[PDB]
This record gives sequence, C-alpha cells and structure tokens, in this order.
Amino acid sequence: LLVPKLTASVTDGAVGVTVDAPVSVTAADGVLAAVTMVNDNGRPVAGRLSPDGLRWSTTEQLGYNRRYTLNATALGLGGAATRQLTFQTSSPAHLTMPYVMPGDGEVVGVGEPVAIRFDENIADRGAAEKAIKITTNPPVEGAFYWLNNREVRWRPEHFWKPGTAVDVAVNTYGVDLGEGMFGEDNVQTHFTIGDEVIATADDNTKILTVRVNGEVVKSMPTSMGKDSTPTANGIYIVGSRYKHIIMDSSTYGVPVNSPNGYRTDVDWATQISYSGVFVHSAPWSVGAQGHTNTSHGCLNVSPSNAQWFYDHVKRGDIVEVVNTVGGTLPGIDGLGDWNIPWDQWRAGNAK
Ligand SMILES: *C(=O)[C@@H](C1=N[C@H](C(=O)O)[C@H](SCC(=O)OCCC)[C@@H]1C)[C@@H](C)O
Repeated sequence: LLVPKLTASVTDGAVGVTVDAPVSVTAADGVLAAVTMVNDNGRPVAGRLSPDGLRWSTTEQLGYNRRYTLNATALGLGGAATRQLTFQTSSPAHLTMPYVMPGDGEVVGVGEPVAIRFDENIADRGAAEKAIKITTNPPVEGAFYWLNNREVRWRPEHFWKPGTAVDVAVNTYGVDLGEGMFGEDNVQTHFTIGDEVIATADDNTKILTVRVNGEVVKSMPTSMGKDSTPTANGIYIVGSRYKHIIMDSSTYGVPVNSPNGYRTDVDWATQISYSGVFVHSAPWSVGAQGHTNTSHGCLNVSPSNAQWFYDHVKRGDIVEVVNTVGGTLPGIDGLGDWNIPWDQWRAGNAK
C-alpha cells in the first residue's frame, strides 16, 4: 500500500510568495485530516477543505509582509504523512490604489471609455494592463492606452453599441506593478451603454445639434470660442454636470488676474474637456449665440438650452465640434480619447 502524499502550492523556505492567489494543499493516496495556516503572530488564516477531503485552500486575503506557517497531515489506508512549511509573502516598497470610472451600475453614453486611475505612477504598465480584465457583451475588440503615468483607458475602435454590458475587474492585489509597487486592493465595476447621443457644434452655422439614435431632438444656437481663444475641433466625451459651478481659470493653469484669466459662477454646466470646455448657460451672450463666437472656448448657449442639455445628456455622450479656427482637441486631454487614431490607440503605449 502507498503512503499518502502531500503537495502544497508554496515551498518551505519560499520568499516573495505573491498574494494575488490563494494558498492550497492537496493530498494524494489519502485525504487531508488536518490543515492549519498561521501568521507570525499565531493567528489562524483558515480556509476550507473540499468535501472529498482532497484539497484545502485559504479563503481570505493573505497579507503583505507576512511569515505564514502551514501544517498539514494526510491519512490514507497505507498510513500517514505530515509536513510543515514556512514561507514569506511579498514585501512592497509602496502600495497603489486604483480608482475606476464610470461608477458601478451606471448607464453611460456610447463614448465612455473604461478608466483606471492609480494614485501612484506605474513603473510597469504592462503588469497593470495584464491585471485588468474587461468583459464586454456583445463582445467587442478594445485596447489599453495611457493618458499619463497614473491613468489608463480602454475602449473599442468605434463608439459602443447601445445595450452593451461592460465589466471591469482590476485585479491588482498582490501584483507587482514595478519598482516594488504592489496593488493596495482589487476593485470591480460594471456599467452599461445607453442611447446613442451625439451633439454636433458646427462653426459654420453656430448651431449645436443634438441627435438621439440618429434623430435631431434639439437645435441650440451657440457662441463658441472667439478667434483668439477658439474652440478646438474634434470629439469630446461628456463628463460631469453641474446645476451651477464657479469656473476658475487657475484650475486649468491660468491666473485669474491675468489677461485670459477668469473666475465666474455659471449655471447648468456640462463638462466636455479637462482643459475646461463646458456647455453652459450664458445669459450675457444670447444675442451672439447663432451668430458670432464670443467665449473663452466654452459652448455658450441659452439658459433653457443649457438646462435642457444638463437634463438630457449623460456622462459618456458625445460632443463633436467641427469647422472652427481651432486645432484638434488633444487625444490625451482626459475627455479627448476618440481623437487618437485607432491604429495608434490599439498599439498602446505600455513600453
Ligand atoms: C469657457 O469658455 C470658460 C468659461 N465660460 C465663460 C465664457 O463666457 O467663455 C467664462 S468668462 C465670463 C466672464 O469673463 O465674465 C462673466 C460674464 C461675461 C469662463 C471663461 C472656461 C471654463 O473654459
């Protein structure tokens, strides 16, 4: 008769054991009679033994910088076997917490990229991407692209199809993100794509036309950026919306007391770039709207049209500006992702 065999997922004396996966023990030619795992302090980890008694596994999160001791005994018809193993888990120099947008259970527009922002610079971008699992339904090709050292975005080639489920599991706990930086925790979010809403601002007509699934539902006279501070052409993703907000030029780099500086309270503001472009209420320019550009770059519209926009446009909806004397909105603006050519985005920039 054969003596029971014990196999563990870790080796006695191991160091740098990653904590992204459970620790397990398996018996062969017998079953597991006793398994305990204990940290340096003496506290048990505990986990669960399978019903057939063949596999034990931890069931809670294992900690960084721990010395664990595993003790296991297997019993079989042919006798007994016991083993003791001590190992040390990863010791991070730093932890980083990821933050994901959009919010869990949200419904968003067809332009919304998956956004994962880390609170620390990521030295190994590849390791981060590999730890992020995106499920789409219906399935669609997409890719990762970094806007800066901390935030990565994922999107398809073209605007999402309405009705698409998107699931984002950021599995960075126990993952080495480079230079001793490990993930502080896992995060998980899920969202759904809603109606196709695209609003086009044509500088030739100075009308902002809102299309819902192809049909015009609103036509808003607008005043865009005056020639000296023009509105950039391109595709903008709708971000946050505000019943009212103080626009502070210093937020976007420009001292208030300077020529292009400003600090003004405005109503019904919908953000469409990080660089500070908003659709908002502009009572002072209702006579210019539909005729001449007078703003610092914002899409000035009437109070009721700004409120309409606030009520009817959602995060991830699309604003496209065309035929202005500006250039093109930067691809790495923060809400300019769609202006990056697919061949470039798809190639990514992890290295
Ligand atoms: C957008 O253009 C910016 C924001 N909107 C405006 C604007 O009218 O362009 C303000 S300036 C308002 C001002 O100087 O006096 C208040 C009424 C005339 C501000 C510049 C920013 C967020 O891009």
